[PDB]
Amino acid sequence: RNLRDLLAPWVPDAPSRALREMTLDSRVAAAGDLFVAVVGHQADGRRYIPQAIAQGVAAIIAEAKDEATDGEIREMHGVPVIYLSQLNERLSALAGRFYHEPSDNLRLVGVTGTNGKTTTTQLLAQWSQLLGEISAVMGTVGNGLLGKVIPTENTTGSAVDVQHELAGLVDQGATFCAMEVSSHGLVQHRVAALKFAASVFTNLSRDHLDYHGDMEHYEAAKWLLYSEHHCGQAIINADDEVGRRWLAKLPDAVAVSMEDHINPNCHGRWLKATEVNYHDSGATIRFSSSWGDGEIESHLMGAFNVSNLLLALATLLALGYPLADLLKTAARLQPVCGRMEVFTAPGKPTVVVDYAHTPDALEKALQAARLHCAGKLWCVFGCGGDRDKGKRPLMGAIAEEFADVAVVTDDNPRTEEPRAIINDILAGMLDAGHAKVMEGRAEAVTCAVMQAKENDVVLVAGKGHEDYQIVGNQRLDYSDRVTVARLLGVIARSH
Repeated sequence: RNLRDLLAPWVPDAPSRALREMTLDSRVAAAGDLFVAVVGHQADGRRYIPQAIAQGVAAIIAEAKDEATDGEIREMHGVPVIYLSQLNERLSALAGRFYHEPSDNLRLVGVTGTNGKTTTTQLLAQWSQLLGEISAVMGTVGNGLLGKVIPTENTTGSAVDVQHELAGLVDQGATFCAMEVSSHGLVQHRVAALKFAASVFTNLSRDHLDYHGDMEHYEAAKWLLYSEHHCGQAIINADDEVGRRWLAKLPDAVAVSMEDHINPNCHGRWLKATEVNYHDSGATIRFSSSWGDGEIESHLMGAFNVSNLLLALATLLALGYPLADLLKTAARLQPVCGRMEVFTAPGKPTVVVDYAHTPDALEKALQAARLHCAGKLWCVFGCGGDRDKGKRPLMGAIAEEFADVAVVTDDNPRTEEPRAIINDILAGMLDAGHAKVMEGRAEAVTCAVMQAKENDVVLVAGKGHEDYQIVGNQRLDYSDRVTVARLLGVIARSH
């Protein structure tokens, strides 16, 4: 693409220059690329401009703050350097023009909410594909076409990486993409210029207050998706108190409920479960909606997953997919790795690996785990260091109440003292001494799985799909899934 044409809408005087790729990281800016230098939370990208030029980039767009006037054009070692004010907020738009508005060449669905963004986006991608689409996903478990996902460091990529990845998916033939949109991403303008066909809200509970401060600001951040973005059709979980208040602000939204919260007199379009029967790590779901009624045989475990599937269903119906065809393919939907992944082997306890790392998620995971638990329910978990300390006491209280045996261990300690984190969790229990504490996650999982009996169930929560553990500033190789698989000698049957 050409620098001149790229900036025409803001810097009509920009010099002509062919550009290959656009990047915000100098470490991967190759010869002929466009390096974008912004001020971050830890460093100033502009300080890497010398290196980028030494690497042969074709041009540079840099934040103007404290250095130049908006739209100022300079030259360094023959390389054009254009300064723009409030660059972070114009990144998505800039990347969009650069990659020729990718979100217009596939149906893009964004999903936000405290829990379930991954399962919901994966279900949307799977289902849509079974309905004749070539689908892709972007989220915590990775980005790419279904079956060809590349692991990611973030839930929602940078404003430039997102546009670049959508353009890449479009070139590969993708026609549908379900993307996880984090509250962090919304506040930081990561998806500011994307054109969503639909925007789904799963729920809101305690989490990320180390970033947002309090629940009021956390809610305001997610609300940005509906107030400040081209959100398209709104799909809202009406079982959430927050979702109900939001539905009152969005007349054309679709309300989805599992706990009888649909109000046909106030919700224009809706979908609700009328009957749900749980059995072999799956469930039979009877529902009624503005598009018609029906029965769905799901192979996902727990009530939480019934809600995620219902949200995916309402979205596809709202997007015009025929109910008849959605019902015919529902049975082929598959659960996501690291989420209510069930491991079963003869002579051994059933082990469930789940991502639940918030008070609310843990409660729902333990409640679901006990439905198929004839013996005792064990809960092996921990909390992340350098994060919301307030949720620690709440989770300890949840484990102590909903589980028969609570094994408190480490999660991702990062720079905090392992024990210190553990003490905060125990402080929320009515009786700390009743919990089995044991540092060293690998050891803890092993002890629980080995001690638990065949009719018992062990819930290993907090990590899910993660194949690493952060201790200090190092990323160590570790996976709950591999640990469990090796102990039982089998992969997840449910998956």
